[PDB]
Amino acid sequence: ELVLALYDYQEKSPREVTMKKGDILTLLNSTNKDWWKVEVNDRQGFVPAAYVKKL
Repeated sequence: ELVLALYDYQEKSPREVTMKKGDILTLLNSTNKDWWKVEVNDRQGFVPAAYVKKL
């Protein structure tokens, strides 16, 4: 599934990844209500669930 980045988000821990507003990310794991695992091109990691929108 794809999600839209609603905001920029800079990674703040080893398990996180960076995204820019408008990026289309592949959703890898949405089992946590607060942190979703996503693929942003060649990278995978967690971003805040609130900051993305399922398409």
